[PDB]
Amino acid sequence: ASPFRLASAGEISEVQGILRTAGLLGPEKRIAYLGVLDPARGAGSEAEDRRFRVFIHDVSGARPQEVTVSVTNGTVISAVELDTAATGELPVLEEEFEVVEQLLATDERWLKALAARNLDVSKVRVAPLSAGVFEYAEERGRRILRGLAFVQDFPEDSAWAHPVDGLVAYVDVVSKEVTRVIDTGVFPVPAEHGNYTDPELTGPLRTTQKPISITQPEGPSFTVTGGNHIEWEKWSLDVGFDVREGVVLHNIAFRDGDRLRPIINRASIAEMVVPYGDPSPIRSWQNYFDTGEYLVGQYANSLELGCDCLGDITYLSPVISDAFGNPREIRNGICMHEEDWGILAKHSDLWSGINYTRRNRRMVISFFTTIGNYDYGFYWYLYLDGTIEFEAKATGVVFTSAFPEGGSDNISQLAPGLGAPFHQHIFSARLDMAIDGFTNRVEEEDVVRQTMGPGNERGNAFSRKRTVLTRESEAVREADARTGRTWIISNPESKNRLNEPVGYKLHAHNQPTLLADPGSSIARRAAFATKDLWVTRYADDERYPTGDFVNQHSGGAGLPSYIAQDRDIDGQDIVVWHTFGLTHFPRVEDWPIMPVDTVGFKLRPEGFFDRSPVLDVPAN
Amino acid sequence: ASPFRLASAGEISEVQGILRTAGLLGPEKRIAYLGVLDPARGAGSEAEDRRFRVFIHDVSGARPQEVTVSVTNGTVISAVELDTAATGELPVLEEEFEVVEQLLATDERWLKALAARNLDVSKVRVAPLSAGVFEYAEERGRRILRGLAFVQDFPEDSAWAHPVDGLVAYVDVVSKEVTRVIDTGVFPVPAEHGNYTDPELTGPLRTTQKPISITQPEGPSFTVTGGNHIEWEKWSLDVGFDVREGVVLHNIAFRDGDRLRPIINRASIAEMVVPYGDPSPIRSWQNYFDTGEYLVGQYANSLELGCDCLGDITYLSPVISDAFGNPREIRNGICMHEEDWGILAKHSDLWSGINYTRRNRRMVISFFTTIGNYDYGFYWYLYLDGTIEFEAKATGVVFTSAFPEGGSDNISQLAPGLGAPFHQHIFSARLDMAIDGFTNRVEEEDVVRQTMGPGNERGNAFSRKRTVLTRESEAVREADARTGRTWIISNPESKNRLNEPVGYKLHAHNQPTLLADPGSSIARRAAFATKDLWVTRYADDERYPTGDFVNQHSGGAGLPSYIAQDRDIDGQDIVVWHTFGLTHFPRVEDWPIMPVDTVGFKLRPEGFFDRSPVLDVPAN
Ligand SMILES: [Cu+2]
Ligand SMILES: [Cu+2]
Ligand code: NA
Repeated sequence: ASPFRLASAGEISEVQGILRTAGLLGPEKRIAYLGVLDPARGAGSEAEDRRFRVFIHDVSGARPQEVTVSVTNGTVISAVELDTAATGELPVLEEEFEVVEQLLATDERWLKALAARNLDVSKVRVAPLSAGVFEYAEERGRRILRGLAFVQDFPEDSAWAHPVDGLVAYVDVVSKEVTRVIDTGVFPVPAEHGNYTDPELTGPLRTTQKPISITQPEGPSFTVTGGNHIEWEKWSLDVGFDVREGVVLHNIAFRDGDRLRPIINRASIAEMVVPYGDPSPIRSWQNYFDTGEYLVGQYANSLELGCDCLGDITYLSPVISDAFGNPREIRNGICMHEEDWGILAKHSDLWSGINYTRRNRRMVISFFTTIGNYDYGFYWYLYLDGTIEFEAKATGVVFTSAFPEGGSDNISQLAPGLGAPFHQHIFSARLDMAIDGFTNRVEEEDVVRQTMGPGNERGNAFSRKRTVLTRESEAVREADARTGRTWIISNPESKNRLNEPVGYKLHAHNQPTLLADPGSSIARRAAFATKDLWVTRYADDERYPTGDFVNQHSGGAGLPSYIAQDRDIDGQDIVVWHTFGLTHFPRVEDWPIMPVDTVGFKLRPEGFFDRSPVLDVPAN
Repeated sequence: ASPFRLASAGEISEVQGILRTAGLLGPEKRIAYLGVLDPARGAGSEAEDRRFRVFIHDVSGARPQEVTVSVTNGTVISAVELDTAATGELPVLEEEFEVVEQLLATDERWLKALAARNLDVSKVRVAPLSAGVFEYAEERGRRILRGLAFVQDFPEDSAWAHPVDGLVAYVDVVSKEVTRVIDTGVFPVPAEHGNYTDPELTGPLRTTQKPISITQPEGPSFTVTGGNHIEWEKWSLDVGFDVREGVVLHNIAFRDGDRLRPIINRASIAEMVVPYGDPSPIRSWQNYFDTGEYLVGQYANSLELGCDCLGDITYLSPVISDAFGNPREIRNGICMHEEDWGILAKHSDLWSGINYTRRNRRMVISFFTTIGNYDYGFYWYLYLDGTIEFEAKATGVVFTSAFPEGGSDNISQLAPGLGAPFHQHIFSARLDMAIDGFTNRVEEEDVVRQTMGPGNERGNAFSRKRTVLTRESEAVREADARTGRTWIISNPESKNRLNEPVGYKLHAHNQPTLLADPGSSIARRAAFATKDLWVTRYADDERYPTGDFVNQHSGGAGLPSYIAQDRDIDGQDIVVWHTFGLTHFPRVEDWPIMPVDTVGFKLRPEGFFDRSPVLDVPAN
């Protein structure tokens, strides 16, 4: 019944049938993206119209189309032809990955480059990577992938251990032609294997780890109704899934007495970019927009009980479309469970004689995706005390290169002759805020130091200052760890019992933002990543910080063009966009497979409640 | 056997007997501090000499003494008379705390102040707080406590809800004299109760929480030998306990194949200061040095199974001295357990077809202390991948005041008429480093941005730079979150297989440091707290960043005096001192009892190993 329910296999089948009968899904067509549209703004929305947005690619070279269909009425609502030289190319298709290696294997220039290195072409894997926009005028309007080569010594070998440096190729995946093959010189192919399951490398496995058993003998404390509606320890929310963004949280609300109080209307990771900082022409174009270009939801892992998710686990199995419109289930793609989280509150009072201890816990909603060599876990946490937290976990295998003789200022050495270029992993969280309703505002809070003098004779005083962000042109903010800078989202029309606006405080990790030169292509295409915080006025079509079609878009789409409207955000329906990321100088310990590193952010109540909201937690 | 074993009840009894026999522990003497001395630098050394350091107070006014005793040989090694007006007073005795409320209850100035407020003296509790050093000349060379008053309506009432603002008294606890009573005016005593176990405030307790069962059917994976030596998943260490510092970690080392490789010789929280930022004369002197003035180990809680520590727990019960030299056991004062810690490493490889997942775990060593209204948990974590982490958890009841009718820039309102002054909680971690041995150096590492141009034509390159700190005068460093600043401790004489020096990287949280004006009393006494990182050359007597005698001591001791020696620290026996803290602007949700907030730091290997150290972790 809920408009926020996960797409079903039947809905996707009906979308396929509607497109085919409309003539929009012939044999040269591919679905590059399909997803359900959220309901438009309207608190009296009663008639359910479930609609899907579809991007349709054409493998024969015709212009692609953006289509909106209504599965409820069985109709096409609109179909627009796209001019990709203007507004960007469609996301990369899974079937285009294989094309790159196959086309190169018959190209005379590629084979000559391999022959000079004495590499058997049957052992050379090609990583198919997004192209970006650089100096090559012939690429405008064409779907290009760029290929970098790795040697696989045998079928189970880790090819990442054996990069073929000094060589790159560009491929038109529609006309199926190799546009350029660039050979800048011969580098030795690193010879050590990186096979982390080979006993010769691992040594004898440890026998010292004893089991940890985590069970819930009465079942979990949360309930799941309607397929994806969660109720847990006064929290209420809907868990969505979109093939582009992955797990999306809707309608995050907290039951305060007899009142269901909204907090966040929609929470998602709306983009993530991985820019590389190696100036070699072999790699200086390399920037992954994992969300915008590749679609992180379509590569979600099936998560195995006891290994990926430990404890009393409830799974969701989202359904997505394949390239032809057939439904495909991601079995066990989302894990949900509660976890003990240590002490919540504790005090032993001398005067009253009362000793008080309570334990904390958190609800975990997670999924894991694999894009080539990297694997990312996305974790949303709800805590008893009203805190909301997001954490990204980065693991997998680092992207490699040769390590040049003489060293490098932009590449780490991991093994003899094996390098790992410096890079970042930068995320954008899109938080469509709804603190006690939709009339919200953002304040920047800095610590204020005070000078010793009159009214501060001992020089001990300090204070804080809050600055209201009233218009989009002033709502592009930077972190300042030194002044303890945070941002508060409040509702100026909803007061707590002390007559103060209710609010939530955003605590950032204050990691470095995008390091590339401001005049670079990546800085223009990933402009969101240059600043820590953006606030926009809500609009239906402003979904991603990089725009709708990120692949080979020349730049400026998304947040810089939204902000340019300079709209009122002082007590309005607003969206907070938080940039946060990891700067990765690879270390020897990251090889041959990388231990998890993490980054994230959290939101804590700030006068949202009239007192601590966990006074009714029992002792157990 | 082990020179790092915990003090035994027998050793403490023997110290008492030795001091008695020497004429140093008659009826008028009190032990203010007693602790074991670490072995001096030198392998083997004096076969076994257990030495104890004792601070002896005299309740008749005679000068106190510092005494060193050898329990092994039954001898006093040295005894020196202290000039406390010069070098500082001894730590506060537990028995002096009770004196303050009793003396004030018979002082006619105090009674007049309470009668003016219509308060019954039998219901007024006095918080006895350390005095610091301010403008009062009569306090030099005397042991002073200052008292702030709270009303307790009935014996089980939380007095913190009812501060009596506008009133403070100073007490000489040796001569039993009230020196000053300062009354700046009547404030209403806030009337709402703060009794977090009263059903009228909590409402009905939740029935929704289902049990989480954490068990270890085969027992834990660590072994405890010699009372306090831990071996766990390649880690080796000794867990010490000192009445001033609390839990101290010794000889942290990692078994890498056939070699036991040192990492940290001694790790402790060597000071903690809590400065208040309210310029009211009633509170502008308020600064707690919980470690140096109060001794946090003395107030460690007994931790109860299932509430404080959950899972398969191994306890230590350290022994301390009371004020007469009798041994006192802190039953179950230290918890030790291992915890699941999610995914360690994960990759699903398209080309090889191998899917790989491993789980992480950590070893936890913790204790909890209660000082008046505040309770602090101290947590040390060891991870499978070589990471070492410290976390402090702050909870308890916030210190209160009246909330002035015209508002305040330095106090938060928590309830009608009830305020909570702004303050910080700042920690100093002392890390006596031993990365692969004692020849170490510290490098500061910053991200380096590069401009677009020749050799960086696409403007994507970025780099890093390392600066060796070669002498103490240049080793006082500040955080810079914007440039991703970290510090690496390396050993230039011990290289990994790539011929790079082995190292560990310190990751700070980059929270604000001390906010007080640099000319204030607290900035001089807590000078360590004004900078994020200090490095000194190791010396036996440089134990605490504030010096040996913090109570009522002006500046002149501690870290600024140590670094003035400008010693060589480039490949030497060095000590890292890291400042980190929380800046607390109390929120309504912190009342009537505060949910845990946290701060800490971590150290991760940086080319210490020749590849990932967790390749031999099994799948289970
Ligand atoms: Cu990385
Ligand atoms: Cu606090
Ligand atoms: Na050292």
